[PDB]
Amino acid sequence: INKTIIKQLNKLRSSLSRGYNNVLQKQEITINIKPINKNFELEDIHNSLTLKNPHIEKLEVCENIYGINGWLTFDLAYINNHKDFNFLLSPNQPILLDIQINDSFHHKRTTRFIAIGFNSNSIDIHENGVKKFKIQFHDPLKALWTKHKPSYIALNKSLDDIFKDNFFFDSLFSLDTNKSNNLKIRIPQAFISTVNRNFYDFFIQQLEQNKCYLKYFCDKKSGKVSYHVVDQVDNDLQRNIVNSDEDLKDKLSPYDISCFKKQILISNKSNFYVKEKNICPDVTLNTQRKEDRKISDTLVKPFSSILKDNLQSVEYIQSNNDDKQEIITTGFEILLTSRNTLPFLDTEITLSKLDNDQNYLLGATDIKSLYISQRKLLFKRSKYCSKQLYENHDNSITYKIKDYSNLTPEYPKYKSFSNFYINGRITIGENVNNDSKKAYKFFKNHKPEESSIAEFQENGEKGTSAILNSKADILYAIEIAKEMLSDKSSDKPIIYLPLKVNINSANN
Amino acid sequence: KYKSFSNFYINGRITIGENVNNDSKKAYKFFKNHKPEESSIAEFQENGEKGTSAILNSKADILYAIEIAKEMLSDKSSDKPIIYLPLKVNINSANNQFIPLRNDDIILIEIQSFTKGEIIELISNSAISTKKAQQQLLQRQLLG
Amino acid sequence: DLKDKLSPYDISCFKKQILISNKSNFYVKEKNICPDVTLNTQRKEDRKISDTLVKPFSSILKDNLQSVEYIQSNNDDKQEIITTGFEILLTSRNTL
Amino acid sequence: YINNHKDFNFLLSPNQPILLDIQINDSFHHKRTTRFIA
Repeated sequence: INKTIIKQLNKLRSSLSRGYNNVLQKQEITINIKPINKNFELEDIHNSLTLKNPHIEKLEVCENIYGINGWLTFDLAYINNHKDFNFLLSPNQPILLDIQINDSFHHKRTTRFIAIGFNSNSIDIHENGVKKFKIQFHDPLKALWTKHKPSYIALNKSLDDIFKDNFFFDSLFSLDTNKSNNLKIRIPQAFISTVNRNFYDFFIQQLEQNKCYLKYFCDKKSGKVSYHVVDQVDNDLQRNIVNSDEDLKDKLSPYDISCFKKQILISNKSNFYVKEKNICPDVTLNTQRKEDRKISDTLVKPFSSILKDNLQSVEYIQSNNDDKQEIITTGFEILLTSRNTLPFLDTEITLSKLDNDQNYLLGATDIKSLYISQRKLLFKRSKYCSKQLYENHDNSITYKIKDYSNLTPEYPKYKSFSNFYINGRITIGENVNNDSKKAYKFFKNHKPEESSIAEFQENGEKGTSAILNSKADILYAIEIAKEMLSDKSSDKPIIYLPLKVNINSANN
Repeated sequence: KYKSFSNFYINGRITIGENVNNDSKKAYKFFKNHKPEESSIAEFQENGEKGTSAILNSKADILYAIEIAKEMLSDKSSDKPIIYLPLKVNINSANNQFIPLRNDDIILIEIQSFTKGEIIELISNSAISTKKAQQQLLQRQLLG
Repeated sequence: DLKDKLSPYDISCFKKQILISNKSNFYVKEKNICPDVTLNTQRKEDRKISDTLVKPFSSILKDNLQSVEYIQSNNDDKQEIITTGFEILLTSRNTL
Repeated sequence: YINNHKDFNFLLSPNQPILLDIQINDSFHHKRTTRFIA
């Protein structure tokens, strides 16, 4: 020559108890484990824990473009030895995890992982001479910066100097900030505040608003984690993200038919958006107040008589403009469950293209080249190999596909920070006189320069002696409690700040 | 189940009439009953207060007149946007002082609930200098 | 029959002998900060652990601010740095 | 199955409003009805 073929995958998946998988010649999974010391370097015990023909029950690996999260369950035996003592009987010990995978089919395909797990207040070991273990996964820059919460003030520092002066990890990996140059623009004042949140979540948030990219990457030969922060996707990424294996074909070969399970959609391009009319309720702005927001895209119809208003907080400050955003529409998402790592296709998350020659997907007839944006790896040790190795593996892989034309960065959930309070003086000069003991002086342009209350005073105000909207760009000088800086403070802490005139006042 | 809403901020003027005079440029006037009608600070003044010149509990049902940024209405606005609002007298004051809110000042207004507006801060002045603060040091009121 | 000391009749009554966390050797520094103009002492001081023989990390800080209101700023809410303990779960089929 | 315009434009796009008219008969010696519009 359809239940003869439809039930055939069931007894195939029932024979996954003991693994009966075509066309895998051999699949082994390796885990190295190292300790990480007091000062973030490496030690020895093959001089480690290393893994083989598995003790492992079940490991779970997902990938974003930036992160790796999941679980690990393996076995050891038995009590008692120093090789197993000091690692997993103490929390907060950082642990490198080096995972390599070969897949022999007439060729081999590799995937390699470097991840850090450590944790407070939770270690998990189950028993009944046989011991279980559990370990969570994080990519290295996350898990180290997760348990790190400082808050201080910086002056005249570009952003990449802030990250390179909080990063103390050189026997582990590096981060490469030499291509962005949005982050190398110097800001006159800087307010780090990990009040109730994570510095890693601070690290994403200001990286979010500049609208940059992150990429996680490992050398397969040999392991070096190296991030990248790029404003675009260029040739200078793809000089580095060429996959270091071969038989690297594209275009969805007809050997994929033997390896799928489910071909699942999430949303697609619509033709119906909701209007989003901006509103800035502001007496004394002599323009339109209602204007529309702007879509990135066209050929999409609006609805009728349904609005999404977008107000703004109107404080005493001279009201600025305009936080130019878009109206974020949908994309094109395909989940693909398959039983093996696919033959003849590049299942490595590059920021490249993958052509669409055919229509065996749900897909769309219009859409050209695509790319990959996730993985999942539920691995299960087979039931048979969990008997003799208990007396003396399965695979399931998904993928996230998006449109290459709809390429955008991806960011995880985090916390927007919370405010906090600071008390401070006002001074003007330093060697201040005595008949000039208590005067007042206003400063121009983030510099100690005598400004005026003139000169700003927009065209309804030239002039009586009356300020409307209590204008910004007039600065005070404020001494701080000095201990909110770095220890390398070759500075005098003076934060310039704008003015509420209406503190010691009336309107009179 | 649903969501109880959250507050938000609105900035607005004060006017009294429309074709306002020039010796009547900056005065103050209080309005009665959700209508443009000259009220008094008398007449409300419950029975412990008739009378010295002292308001306890800063009574409601005394209304200001406040122009809004006009674009917070429908497109069918055959109206002039003037939300009447109650009074904090204690803004430009002490317990000694009495400076009522004149016209043509710009004012923070929360909307604390459905049909509860209040007045918090002031965003304007009428007396500053325009010189470099090495030649003048002005400290003053203005009056009437 | 109130004995102690884990008699050898317990072997007939266990199912699983499960750990939760233990004493580490690695704590995170927690440097106190009171941002206060006109306190003429140190503003940064460390917090104090209850215990010793535990190594710190390096170049990782947990700041601990304080709300600074108009009040004469007091001191110091003398707390500790709460470490881990030693936890054993013991599933058994009878009262031991 | 794949592919036809009757199934194309409905369920391959979000934010398309969709009326759902559900009717139920229940024959027992009589019938009882319930009807839904959603």
